[PDB]
Amino acid sequence: LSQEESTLIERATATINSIPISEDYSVASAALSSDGRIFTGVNVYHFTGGPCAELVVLGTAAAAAAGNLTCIVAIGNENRGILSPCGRCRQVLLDLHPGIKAIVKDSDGQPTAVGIRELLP
Amino acid sequence: LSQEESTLIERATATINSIPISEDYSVASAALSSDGRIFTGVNVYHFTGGPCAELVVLGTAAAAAAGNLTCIVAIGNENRGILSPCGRCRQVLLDLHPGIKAIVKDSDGQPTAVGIRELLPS
Amino acid sequence: LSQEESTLIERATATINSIPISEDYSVASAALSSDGRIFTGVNVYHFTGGPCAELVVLGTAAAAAAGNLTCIVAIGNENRGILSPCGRCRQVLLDLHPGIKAIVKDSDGQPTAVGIRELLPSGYVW
Amino acid sequence: LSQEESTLIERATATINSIPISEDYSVASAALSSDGRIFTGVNVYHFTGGPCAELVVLGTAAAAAAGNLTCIVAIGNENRGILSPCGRCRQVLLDLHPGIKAIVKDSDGQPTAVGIRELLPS
Ligand SMILES: CN(CC[C@H](N)CC(=O)N[C@H]1C=C[C@H](n2ccc(O)nc2=O)O[C@@H]1C(=O)O)C(=N)N
Ligand SMILES: CN(CC[C@H](N)CC(=O)N[C@H]1C=C[C@H](n2ccc(O)nc2=O)O[C@@H]1C(=O)O)C(=N)N
Ligand SMILES: CN(CC[C@H](N)CC(=O)N[C@H]1C=C[C@H](n2ccc(O)nc2=O)O[C@@H]1C(=O)O)C(=N)N
Ligand SMILES: CN(CC[C@H](N)CC(=O)N[C@H]1C=C[C@H](n2ccc(O)nc2=O)O[C@@H]1C(=O)O)C(=N)N
Ligand SMILES: [Zn+2]
Ligand SMILES: [Zn+2]
Ligand SMILES: [Zn+2]
Ligand SMILES: [Zn+2]
Repeated sequence: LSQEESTLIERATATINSIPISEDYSVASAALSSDGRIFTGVNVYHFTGGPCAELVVLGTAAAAAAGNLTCIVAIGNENRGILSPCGRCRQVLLDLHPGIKAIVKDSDGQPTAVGIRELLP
Repeated sequence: LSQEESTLIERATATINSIPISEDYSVASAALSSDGRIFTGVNVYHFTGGPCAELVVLGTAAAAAAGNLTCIVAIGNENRGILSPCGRCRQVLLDLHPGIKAIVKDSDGQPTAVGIRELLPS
Repeated sequence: LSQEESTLIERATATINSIPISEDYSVASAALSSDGRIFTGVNVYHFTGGPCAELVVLGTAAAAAAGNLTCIVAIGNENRGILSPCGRCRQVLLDLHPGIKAIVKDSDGQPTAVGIRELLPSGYVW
Repeated sequence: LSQEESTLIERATATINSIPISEDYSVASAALSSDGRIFTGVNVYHFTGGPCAELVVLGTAAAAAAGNLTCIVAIGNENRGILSPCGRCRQVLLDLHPGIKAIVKDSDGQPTAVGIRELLPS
């Protein structure tokens, strides 16, 4: 990944580590816009489909007229590190930001940014 | 409404008015935390249940360690004004912020802050 | 409560008592069509918003070309009895079957059918 | 494609073709259980995440104590044929029926049954 993309990991990690330990708010996400800005968010757990952290980030970016997002990552609390977006997120990301990459762990546990279509054939 | 509650309407209105007209991003929301901070967000439309503006606000508040939220409102694009929270939002709000009020239009069309339970009556 | 409405309770109760005890599948629902038919369903728990039992009923009715539904009820496992529809279900029910009633417990814990609009005052509309 | 896989396509197709054309109810799904039954369903469109046809099938199978589902397909109205499950369905399917296959179109447009994990690659 680029150093710009590497900053997303730092930002999402700082976000989740900065809030009280919660079962409702347990994952942070950060995304990079095509114009260089970073947007963050935290998940909202609910059985009716409370948004994943990634979806909160999408709404936060949209609130800032961010336009295209080029990369996204999610980081779990309790030092869990990078978590791949769930299938719901993969679908919303493909549909609203088809040019986006997601940061996931490679075969060696190392961060890599992959095109959303690779995660949702 | 209280002065603070009125400010939520202004903030959410400014937020939705500021972004490109979109079918995907068409409602803004603003919520007040107990400490007086305001958090905003815009909906993300998706058939799988992309979050309402209110839920984006909840995640934005949580990201800032806002704690308990006391009031929330949603404002539609294209001068639609106050929109009540939908049923899913009411459930999430009740479960995560039971002390919260939502701003809705009363029977005379005037803004009123209503306890979340009163929006999910028995 | 009408005889037909009461049958919804019996049916949903039968359904939840006819499946293994599960944390994924823990509530049953039944609805009545204007054509007299009854449609059932159970919930599918998932954090991304797996459907409530009521929503599974809606898709089951739709698969049978049921048309308009007039009443719905949900019955919980662990002998919980009648469970009011959640906010999400209230919205979907109002939007897709605006004339529907939901069976809920009254003050004395007894079954009563109320109009969906009564369960969502000051509705989201534009 | 095996006999039972072709049969699921036929059952889902008959289901969607048998109901009035609707923007709310526009996709049917069918799934096979290991105990020798087939369950159908149609989608319920709603912005809060009304269930996909596949999720209606999952609740219909659950209502019948079906246990393990081994194959699923979705068929669109107006002669659209096979539709791949969306990302949310893939996630729910993986989590609740990890042994399931979904019928999708291959590169030639022909039906193929693929393990659910293949549809959510790393
Ligand atoms: C009954 N509960 C739920 C407790 C759950 N054990 C929390 C959980 O699993 N949360 C996960 C859901 C969203 C979430 N998530 C999942 C997928 C994705 O793409 N993005 C996310 O933010 O990660 C969370 C996590 O792993 O901690 C509460 N009291 N809140
Ligand atoms: C993307 N689309 C779908 C267009 C939909 N007709 C938009 C809509 O109704 N959106 C509503 C969903 C969320 C949303 N909302 C709804 C309820 C609620 O509690 N909060 C919200 O943010 O308001 C939106 C609105 O009214 O504009 C297309 N390209 N055709
Ligand atoms: C970690 N988990 C989740 C366990 C939950 N404690 C189950 C639950 O609360 N389920 C509720 C969600 C849907 C659901 N429901 C809720 C509202 C509504 O309107 N209809 C429903 O079917 O009722 C269920 C119930 O009360 O048993 C799993 N292993 N599955
Ligand atoms: C204006 N509208 C919405 C109309 C939409 N154009 C219908 C749609 O796209 N529906 C899709 C959603 C579910 C759905 N679906 C999608 C994915 C999946 O895995 N299973 C599904 O059943 O397929 C449907 C379809 O393709 O027709 C209403 N008031 N109803
Ligand atoms: Zn997700
Ligand atoms: Zn809502
Ligand atoms: Zn519900
Ligand atoms: Zn789906």
